[PDB]
Amino acid sequence: LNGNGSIELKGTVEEVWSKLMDPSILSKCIMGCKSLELIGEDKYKADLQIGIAAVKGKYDAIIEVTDIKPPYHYKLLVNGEGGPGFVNAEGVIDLTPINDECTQLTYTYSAEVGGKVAAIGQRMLGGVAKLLISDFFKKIQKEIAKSHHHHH
Repeated sequence: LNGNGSIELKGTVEEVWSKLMDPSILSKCIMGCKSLELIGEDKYKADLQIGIAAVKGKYDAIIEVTDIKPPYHYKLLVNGEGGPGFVNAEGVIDLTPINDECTQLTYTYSAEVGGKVAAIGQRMLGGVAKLLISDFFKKIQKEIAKSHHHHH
């Protein structure tokens, strides 16, 4: 599973970077996320209860933020595992100012998915990942507000 995409967001690069680096805000914007516990340097443990039928399940995920270059670039390493199977993933995120008021976020990711859940299909795969990414960027846009091309 490989994808990339981008989102235009309402806020400056700095406005976006401070949401993306705030673990209380992330916990709230990751779907199914009950808690994000710091367990290391730029390393969290997420307790995920995911209700989406096609992938429904409880998963534990290790999420490491690396290559951190504020306020415009980072990498993510994700190791998630549960009853329905497992996910090893890396992604890269870049923030680009498109003007004074507006930021373009792009990303690239790469995921090995295993277990019974792997069988559902690449395309469907696919759609769940786009759904998780869109829903995350949706809630981030909301928390920013207070203060989407996806290719598979």
